Formats: sequence, C-alpha cells, structure tokens
Amino acid sequence: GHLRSGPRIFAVWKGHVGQDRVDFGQTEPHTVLFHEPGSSSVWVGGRGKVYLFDFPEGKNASVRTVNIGSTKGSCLDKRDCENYITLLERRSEGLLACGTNARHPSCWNLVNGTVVPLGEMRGYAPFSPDENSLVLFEGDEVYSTIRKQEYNGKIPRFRRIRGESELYTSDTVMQNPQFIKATIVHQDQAYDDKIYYFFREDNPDKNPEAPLNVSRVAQLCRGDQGGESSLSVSKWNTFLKAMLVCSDAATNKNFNRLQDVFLLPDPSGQWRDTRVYGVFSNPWNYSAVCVYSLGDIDKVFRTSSLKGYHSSLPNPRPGKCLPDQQPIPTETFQVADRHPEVAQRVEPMGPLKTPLFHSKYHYQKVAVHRMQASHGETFHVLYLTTDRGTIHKVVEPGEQEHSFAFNIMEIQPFRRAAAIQTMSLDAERRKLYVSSQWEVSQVPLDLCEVYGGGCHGCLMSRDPYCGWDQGRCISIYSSERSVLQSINPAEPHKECPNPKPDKAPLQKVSLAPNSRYYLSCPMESRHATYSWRHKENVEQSCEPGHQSPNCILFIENLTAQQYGHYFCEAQEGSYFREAQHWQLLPED
Amino acid sequence: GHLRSGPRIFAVWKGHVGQDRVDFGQTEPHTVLFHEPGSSSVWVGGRGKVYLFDFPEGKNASVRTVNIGSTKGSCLDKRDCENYITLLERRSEGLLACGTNARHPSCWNLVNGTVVPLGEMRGYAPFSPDENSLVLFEGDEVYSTIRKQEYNGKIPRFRRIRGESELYTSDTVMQNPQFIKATIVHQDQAYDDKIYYFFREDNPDKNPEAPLNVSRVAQLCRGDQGGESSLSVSKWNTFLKAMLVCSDAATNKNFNRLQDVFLLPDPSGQWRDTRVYGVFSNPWNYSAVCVYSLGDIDKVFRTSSLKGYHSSLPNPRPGKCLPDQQPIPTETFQVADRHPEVAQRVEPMGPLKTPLFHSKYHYQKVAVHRMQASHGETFHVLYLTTDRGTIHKVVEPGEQEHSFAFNIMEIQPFRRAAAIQTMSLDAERRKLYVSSQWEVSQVPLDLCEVYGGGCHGCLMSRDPYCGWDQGRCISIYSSERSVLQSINPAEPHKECPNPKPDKAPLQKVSLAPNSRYYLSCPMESRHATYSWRHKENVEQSCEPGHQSPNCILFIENLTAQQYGHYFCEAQEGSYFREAQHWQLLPED
Ligand SMILES: *[C@@H]1O[C@H](CO)[C@@H](O)[C@H](O)[C@H]1NC(C)=O
Ligand SMILES: *[C@@H]1O[C@H](CO)[C@@H](O)[C@H](O)[C@H]1NC(C)=O
Ligand SMILES: *[C@@H]1O[C@H](CO)[C@@H](O)[C@H](O)[C@H]1NC(C)=O
Ligand SMILES: *[C@@H]1O[C@H](CO)[C@@H](O)[C@H](O)[C@H]1NC(C)=O
Ligand SMILES: *[C@@H]1O[C@H](CO)[C@@H](O)[C@H](O)[C@H]1NC(C)=O
Ligand SMILES: *[C@@H]1O[C@H](CO)[C@@H](O)[C@H](O)[C@H]1NC(C)=O
Ligand SMILES: *[C@H]1O[C@H](CO)[C@@H](O)[C@H](O)[C@H]1NC(C)=O
Repeated sequence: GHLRSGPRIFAVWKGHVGQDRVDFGQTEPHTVLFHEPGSSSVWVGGRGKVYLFDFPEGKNASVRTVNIGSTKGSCLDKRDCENYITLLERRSEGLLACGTNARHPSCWNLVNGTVVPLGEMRGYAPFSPDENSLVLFEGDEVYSTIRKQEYNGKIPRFRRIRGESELYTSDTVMQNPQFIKATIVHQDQAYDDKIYYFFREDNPDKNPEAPLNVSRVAQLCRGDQGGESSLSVSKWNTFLKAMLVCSDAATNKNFNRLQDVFLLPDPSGQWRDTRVYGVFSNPWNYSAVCVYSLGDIDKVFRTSSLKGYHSSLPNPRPGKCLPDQQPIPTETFQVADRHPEVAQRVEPMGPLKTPLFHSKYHYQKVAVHRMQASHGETFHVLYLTTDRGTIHKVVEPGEQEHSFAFNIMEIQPFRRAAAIQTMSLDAERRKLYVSSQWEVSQVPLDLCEVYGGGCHGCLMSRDPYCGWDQGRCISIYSSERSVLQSINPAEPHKECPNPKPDKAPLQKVSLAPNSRYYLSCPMESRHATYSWRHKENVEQSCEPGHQSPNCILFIENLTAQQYGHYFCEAQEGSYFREAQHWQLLPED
Repeated sequence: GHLRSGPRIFAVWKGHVGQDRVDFGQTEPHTVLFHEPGSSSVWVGGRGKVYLFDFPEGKNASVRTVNIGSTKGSCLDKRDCENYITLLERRSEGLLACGTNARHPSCWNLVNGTVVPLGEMRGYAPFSPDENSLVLFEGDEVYSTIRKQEYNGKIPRFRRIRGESELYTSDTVMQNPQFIKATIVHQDQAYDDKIYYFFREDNPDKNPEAPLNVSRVAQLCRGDQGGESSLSVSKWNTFLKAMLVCSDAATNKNFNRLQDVFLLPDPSGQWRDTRVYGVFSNPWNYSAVCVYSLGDIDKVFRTSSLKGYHSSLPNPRPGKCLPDQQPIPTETFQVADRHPEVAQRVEPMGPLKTPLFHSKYHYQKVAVHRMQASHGETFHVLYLTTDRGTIHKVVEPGEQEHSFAFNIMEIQPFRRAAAIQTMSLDAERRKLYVSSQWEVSQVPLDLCEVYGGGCHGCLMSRDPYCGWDQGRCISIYSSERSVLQSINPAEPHKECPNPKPDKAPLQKVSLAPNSRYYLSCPMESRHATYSWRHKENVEQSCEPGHQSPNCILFIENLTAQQYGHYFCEAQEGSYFREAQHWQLLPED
C-alpha cells in the first residue's frame, strides 16, 4: 500500500500564551482527569488535593487547588501516607472524589466550595495509586475492580459494589487480568442489558511459541441476580469472555496487547452500531488500531460454542440474561463456570477483518471524533498518544483499496515535553485535554496555523478541519460558514486561486573558489521526497524515511563547474514544489 | 542487554585484484555451488553449462565453462527449454551433474574432461529451476523431495529414490512443505540411524491470530523397511515431526520462519553434541539465530506424547527403529500415520532456551566456524547473509549475562552489489565462498586489513582471527605463530605498546567571519558515540543509531567566539579516542 502512516507534519504550536496550558504547583506522579463536554472546567486528582482548572474560550486559563489532605489519621513514621485522589465522578449530590487516604480508601463530596467527607468506602479507591484500578457507575449501581480490603488474596475480581446484591467473579473466569475499560450496553429489552469490559490476561495456551498474554472482552448481565446454591448466590452467573483479535491479513502481523479502548455511538442510535476502537501493540512495541461493533461482539456471545465443551448447551444458554428476576439455573451456571471462554474470536468490523492501520510507533491511548468537512463529508479522526509524549492525528480510511489511513500530523502539546498520562476528547468544544506529571494542556482539534505553505500547503495537509480563506489556513468552525477546502482524491490543491505553487524566493551568496559550503533545505512535508538540483542534475536526494529534518547538499572545495543555480524541489505524489532556490555567484 | 548486534564496522575490502572473485560470462538467475573443503576448485551449475572456478592460494583466480547444453531434444517453438544444472555431487565415478534438460530431468558424469550422459533420472532434478528441491546422498542411497513426473499431484514428498526399496511419505504427514535441509544422523547402533530434515509448512492451528506457517524438523529411520500391509509397504513408517521454536525469553519475541540450517559436529565426536544452527525471521523480516542439539531433538522424538492422541502408545513406539529388518507393526504405523506431530516443542540448547541473538536485519543463510584464538581460546563465529547482499560476522556468546553476541563486521563481497545466491564455508582453507547472479567470490575468514585504528583499533575489533604484529593488524594463521591479541574483558586495547591511543593529526584552516562552514567526522566504529567539542562544550553529538556515516558539526555564519580548537571524540564503552582535531584560525 502506502506508508502515509507516518506523521506528514511535525507541528509547531504557536498558540495564545497563557490560554492553552497550565502547570500544577508541583509534580504529580499519579493523577486522574475529569471533564464534561462543553464545560470550561477541568478537574485533576493529585497528591492530597484536587486541581480545578479553568479554560475559558478565547481567554486566559488558570488553576485553583482544593486541598483534601490525608487529614484523617496522619501516620507515625512518615513514609508514603498521602491521599491520592484516584477518582472523580459527578453525581446529583455533587462531584464525588475518592482517594487512598493513607491506605484507608475514602470518598468526599464537593458541592458548593465544600469538602464533605463520606468516610471510608472500600472498593472506590485503591490502597496505593500505582494499582490497576477501575470503577463504573450506572444509576444507583457501582462496579469495581479494586479490592475492598488490603490483606485480600492475589485474585483480581470484577464486582458490583453497590446495588441489589454484591456479586464477584469466580476464580476460574480470569487469569491475572489487567483491566482496561468497562461500559454498559443497553440492548433491545432492558433485562438483556449487558456490562462489557476489556482487559488483558495470561494466555491459556502454554506452548513455548504462544504469546504470554492475550486480549479480551467479557460480558455480564446487568440484572444478574446471582446463583441458586449457597456457594453461587454471590457470584456472577452470566460471565463469558472472548478473545479480541487485531491482525493484518495481507501480512501475517499480529498485535496481541490491547492498550486502550474508546467507544463511539453511531448517529443511528442503534446500540449494535456502536464502535469499539482498540489500540494494540506487540513485543516490538509497534501498534495497530482495530474497530469492532457491539453488534458483532454480542452475536459472538450468543451463538458461539464454548472452548472445551463438546456437547449441546443447557437450555438457558450460558451468558443469556433471564427475564423476571429469575436466578441462573445451576446446570446452566456450571457449564459457564467450567467453560467461560467462547470459542470464536471477535474480529474487526466489515469484510477483511483487518486493522484500520498499523505502524512502528508505540501508541498507548486513543480517542475518536466523527466530524463533517466543510462540504458535509463525514470523517473519523483518531487521536493517538505515543510513549514519547506526543499526539498523532490520523484520518480513518473510507471507500476501498484507494483509501488508507492518513497520519496528518504529530504534536508535542506541553511546555515541558513529558509522557502523556491522560487524554480526553471534548467533541462539543472540539478540544483535546491532555496532561502530564507537570501540566494540563488544552489542544484544539481545529489547529491549522500549523500548515504553512500558502493555499497549496493548506489543502495538501488533508486535514478535514480546515481550508483556505481570507489569505490564510483556518478552522472550518471559525465564522464565515464557507471556506475553500479540498476534494479527497489526489491533487487536492487544484481548488486554489493559483493552479500552481509559489516559486521560492531567490537567495544569493558570493563565494571564493575551493571554499567549503553547504545548502540546507528544511523538509516540511514528511511524505515528500526532496532533491537538490544543479545544471539539471540531482546532486542530493532525501527520501521520506529521512532521520534529519533537513536535506543538505555539501560543497567541499567549490570548483568553477559548481557555480550557479541550485534548487531544492519537493515531490509528494504527482505534486511538485520549489522549496529552495539559491545562486552561487563568484567573488574573490 | 546491549545492542552490539549491529555491525561495528562496515568493512571496505581492498583485496588482491584478480585473486578474490571472478564473474560469469553472463547472468545466471538459477545456480548451484559445489566445493569440497581444501580444494582450489569451485563448481557452479548454471544455464546449459557448469562453471569450473580455480582459486589458487596467493595467485590469480579464473573460470572455465563446460557446456552441457540442452542437446537432448531441442524444442520447437523456443521459449524456455534450457538445461539448468541444479545438482552437483561428486561420487567415486566422478562429478555427478543433473539438470532440468528441457523438462526432461537427467544427469551427466564428468570424470576426465569428459561429459558422459546417464540419461533421464527422475527425482534428481526438477522440471523447472525455480522449484523447491532437495536431494541427499548417503552410501548408495539417494533421497529426494523432487517429483518424478510432471503431471504429479500437488503433494510434495520426501522419497528414497535409490536403495533397497522406494519409500515415500504419506498424504497425512505434511501440509504444503517447503524443504530447507536434510541430514543423516548416526546414533549409537547402526539400525537406529536417523534421517532428519527441516522445513516450513502450514500451521495446523487455523485460528485468526495464529501465524500461517510453522517451522519443523522431521525424523525417519534410515533402516525403515516399510509397513506390514499391502497399502503401507512402500510408505515410510517411522515419520515423526516436531515444531522448532525460536523465541526470546526476556521479551516475548517470536521468530517462526525458519530460513536456513547449519550443522556443526562436536569435537567430542558425540552425535548427541552436534549443534543445529537455525536462522529465523518473522512477519517484519527481523531475525534470530537459535542453536539446538541432536540430543535434545532425539529426546523429544522418543519421549513426547503425540498431539491429539490421549491413550497409551503402542509397544513398538511410533518413530522407533526396529532391529532385524522387521517391518513396522500396523498398530504402530496407524497411530503415527494419524498423529505425526509430537506435542512437545524442540527448544534451543542450554538453560534459558533463547536465541543466541536477534536483530532487525533480515538474515537468509548461516555458516559456523569453530576456531581457536592466538591464545588457544575457542570461539564460534557466525556468517550470515542479509537480503541486501551482505555478510555479517557475529561472534557467539559464551559465559553468562556479561557475554553477548558481537556483530563485528559487515561486508559487501561483490564487484557488483547483488543478492547472495549461495554461501559455503570452507574451514579447511579458512575461506567463505559466496555467489551471486554475476560472480563468485572467495572471502577470507581471516580478513583484517579492514581494521585500521592502529594497534588499538585492531584489538578493539574483537575479531578472534587477528592481532597486532610487525606494525599491523594481521591474520593469526599468517606465519610467526605469535601475535599481540586482546583479552575478552572490557578495554582489550590495554595489551598494546602505547597504553593510550594515538592523538588525531591536527588540521588547520583559515576563515573569515560570517562564512558558512562544516566539519565532518567519518564514524568508523558503529558502536561508539561521537561528539564534536569546542571550548569544552559539545556542539554536536552522534549516537550509534546514527543513519549517515558522518558526524557533522555545522557552522552558519562564523563568529569571533567560535574560533579555535574542535575535537571529534569517539567513546564506545570506557574507551576514548580522538577521531578528529581541527583548529579554526582567523584570516580575512
Ligand atoms: C495571559 O497571560 C499572559 C502571560 O503570558 C499575560 O501577559 C496576559 O496579561 C494574560 N492575558 C490577559 C491579557 O489578561
Ligand atoms: C448547594 O448549596 C445550595 C444553597 O446553599 C443548596 O440549596 C444545595 O442543596 C447545595 N447542594 C447540595 C446538593 O448539597
Ligand atoms: C503478561 O503481561 C502482564 C502485564 O504486562 C504481566 O503482569 C504478566 O506477568 C505477563 N505474563 C507473564 C506470566 O509473563
Ligand atoms: C517498548 O518496548 C520495549 C521492549 O521492546 C520496552 O523496554 C519499552 O519500555 C517500551 N516502551 C515504553 C517506554 O513503554
Ligand atoms: C591478476 O589479475 C590482475 C587484474 O586482472 C592483473 O592486473 C594481474 O597482472 C594478474 N596477475 C598476474 C601477475 O598475472
Ligand atoms: C578417468 O580416470 C579414471 C581413474 O583414474 C579411469 O578409470 C577412467 O577410465 C578415466 N576416464 C577415461 C574414460 O579416460
Ligand atoms: C506460508 O508462508 C510461505 C512463505 O511465506 C508461503 O510460501 C506459503 O504459501 C504460506 N502458506 C499458505 C498456504 O498461505
């Protein structure tokens, strides 16, 4: 195909000082970020407090710290008795904030500039921040992955902590799981409502050539009553899990390590159309992004046979929810409990169950925005974080073989380059909130001052969020409900006033013979090939996989033959552009 | 660990004109190379002829062509009726040469400048040169993977073409096999002799996350009589196959695609100690080298259960050779014929079944030479061809965690850069024979004119084949029986006359202010970090992953401040070296 999976532009963000990003007073190793779409406030739980950020549109942003210290039993022999706020959820009672509280998990409520404690609440926050925690809210129910006690066993479980009855996953359903994400899926009838959650676990296949871990999606019935026996009453009786596969067909490249998940509801309102985007990596830290539909996952769960069970399944099929608050029959539960893994794998959406794309970058988080271009065309744009603390903006492919993912840009969003610890996409304000151990940054999705290059450079960027107008490249959500934006196919520059690009400004230099010199051409587009030409002969050529950001022609001891005009030309596809034009004139 | 898996030096071979390599008269796409260790002759089968190369030590080499034209029925409607020589084997009767002969497989005997035809001999040569062929000779028995007829099925087989009776492998033992290499293995008793062969085939595992092909080693009893029934008489009744695994422990990295195998008998003469070196790649064309022992492979074959078979095995065990020419019992053959894969995998030798090393290069062939250093120490040196037409010389690791494979050098052995078609190591003459589509080249295993960093460079090379003597870096097999060679541990330069390296020659240059300029430092050692220093500060730093071969410090418009000394210093581990020394003097 085409290696356009690399960022085309290494953006340089010239924002509006004091408006785009704010630092914490100190360094916060463990954090959590909360932000509701549309709001101008951003909450961050840190060490012994919760930062309140304000990002007023078009105006300077600021902080505000609300200390909620470990003041509930300070430790003698001070070591690490901080109160890391690891949770921030908004309830009708206000903003719930839970923290470790010197190994005494508790929660507080923030309503009106108030800090009302609710005391110890196990299962709402770990005993240590560096733990693989997870809690989900739905109505007056809460599900958690956090142990309720410290001397608890070494078996992580998914539990309903608040609700009709407390339920926990049994010892046979997972093997050293690492939870990623969890959601509620509302099916056709309310009693069929499922809870899905994604995680990684040990591979049941212990052969030496099998990868150590595998990726999964598990389902549970929201209205699971519990089992019939005294031992099965308090356990989930509707568990089932499936393997998630993200592999390229053309090549035999597999990405088994699921890193992050992002759900995107379809404009149709149909739950089956909800998209599950997953970022996967492999032993080399290369990644791929696969997309699954809730409909496919559910179909697998209700028709696939179970691994290791070779006989007709019980009437109430394992995993199937039951109508009128009926508990799962023992016979049905025992099959499920012994054979929790379905046999068929969950593969990506549509024909050719292949990834949207893959690359040699190490991606950790993903967020997606379905959006409309100036001309009404709909595009899905993915935002990925690398383990190098940067963000990639990729346009998802559409039609067929002619369409591929297009990595339009990479950006380093912080004042101080660092690892990205959290990321949240606000599709309402069209902003991307990212944070590190030092600051919090608000990155616009419609950032286009980055594409220079006149009108051609603007449309050649392929960024669906912008177009050319009033002599500049600006956001389509700007004001004037109309801008010159391009057409998908090759040569998207055709719609500019000048059918052909601007010539480079002529640069002159006078040099004596035998002198040592060099000509540098900074390569803006990383998809282009750059050539230095003299007397119609290419003297130097720099291809897209070029490490240095400049294509340099070295002139050793200048000879008479090497006097004159030197052009550095850029060629992407069938597009050509004069990037540099020098003239070496004799002067001794 | 350490990434010393990349070549430390890109050798530049200045040999002896007319002595090192000879071209064919024309271009040969399909070739075979024969060469008996110690000989000065190299035979190469090609299109309609066989080449006779002569590589007289210390003297110019030459060619000689012996046309064996398709003169045995020239085709009407000429297309591709050549007689590609695909086999060269010397027997007591003389040099056996077999070819395609216009889709009419035949052999010829070359005794004393004569070309005696033996006529059509199916199984000795394919019908087309691009076919996956394999023929093995042992005593008066010949084995082959080549079909005997052109209208034959789509099932490749391993057959005994010459011997007491013809035996062929059944339809059930392999699925689209691609043969790599075969060998006879003499065990304790003659009747236990085995034939082992390596190959790739389809993965029986059809799950979407499973890789498409897998690597195997198969075993057959040389003394196999056949079966007991009319249908099994002519079939091999002792076939068993096992998956060959080459995966890294630390990382989870798997290399499932076997590319080439090389056998190295132990000095002890113990078959069980024979080493099997396999080169493996993966979907990304990255590679690793794993080592196995005939002992470990045999233990797997006689002790492992069979995949898919869960009952006590038959008394005479599947794959076990029988004493007095007894045919394999039907009850034994049927278990084997239905379950030919043993369940346990063959893993690398020694504790921590891991590769000797892996790198991001795409290796295709391997040869190993056990050698002794000047001080009697023994090292195993690997010779690997990349798919870029180069050879890598790696030194196998020894002791423990402190020892790692060391890639000491890369070399382009041809006058014309091309893909390496064949490679054969002659431990007798200490040479490596490599061929392409245009030439054949003899490469010394003891090449050291390549290391030129004075005494220190020579020892810093870690190349066990050489040391410093008579004011130069030379081969330990040269003459004086005694040279100054280094010590395995860090800082192997210590044993040189001057305890510390030679300062770099001073270079002066006069320039006027505001003049543009640059300093280039060719980076010889690819394992060192190079730094340009001025006024005690580094202005430019180049780390090992540096693409270009030069560390360049750029000087825009020269200023008064930036006048003076400039040093380019290289530093591998705890070793320093002045690679360049410039002094910019003022002059207008
Ligand atoms: C925003 O912060 C900047 C600090 O760089 C400050 O100069 C400016 O006054 C603030 N914005 C305004 C105009 O209030
Ligand atoms: C916030 O304060 C207002 C007025 O003081 C009060 O009416 C309201 O109940 C408070 N919020 C909650 C839910 O405690
Ligand atoms: C699989 O990966 C997880 C998380 O990366 C790790 O905790 C676990 O130990 C790994 N499995 C094994 C046994 O190596
Ligand atoms: C990427 O993978 C490597 C192993 O190949 C690992 O050591 C490294 O930590 C990973 N990158 C990061 C920093 O997450
Ligand atoms: C060996 O070949 C080279 C180049 O073909 C030639 O210059 C040289 O004279 C030859 N050696 C002799 C002494 O014939
Ligand atoms: C070739 O040499 C062998 C052994 O020296 C001899 O038997 C044979 O006759 C020779 N070939 C011919 C036909 O001269
Ligand atoms: C497995 O891979 C090999 C080599 O890459 C290829 O020749 C073979 O056709 C593949 N197997 C199948 C049937 O796809």
